[PDB]
Amino acid sequence: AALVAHVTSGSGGSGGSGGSGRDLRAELPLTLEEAFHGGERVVEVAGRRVSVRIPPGVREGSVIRVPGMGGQGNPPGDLLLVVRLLPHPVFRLEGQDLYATLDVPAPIAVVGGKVRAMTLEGPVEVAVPPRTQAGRKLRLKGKGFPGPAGRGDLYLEVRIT
Repeated sequence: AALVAHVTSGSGGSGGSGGSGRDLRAELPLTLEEAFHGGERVVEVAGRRVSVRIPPGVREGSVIRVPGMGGQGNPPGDLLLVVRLLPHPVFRLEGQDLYATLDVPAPIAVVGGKVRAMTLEGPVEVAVPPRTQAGRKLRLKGKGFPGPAGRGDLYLEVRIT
């Protein structure tokens, strides 16, 4: 597989009511960007190659249920993919909302210029408040993850350096 390592036992989050057949369990190193993207990636479980589309809005230790993929038959069994985000973090998904650190120079902070902040969809350009403060969260709405309230928003933790 691409990101999926292989089948394991006691993968993570042992308390998910499912199976109803054969439980397939597997862990995979996931990129932060792929936690956002949630597209079709190849899984290799017991020599079975399928294209699995895990849902956007996934995190470190997040257990993903894909029905029909575990128990191959009429009683649908699922595959619990416990993803393992890279030792590189930047974006904290809290439910539907984001927190990512924004380090701006003091010249831009005081004039209230614009800084390109890296996000999991690409580049966003945040216009910092004129004479902004370090420790603030710059709310870029419609730049969060999916959820109950539609799409969330990004809180940029300003560092006037």
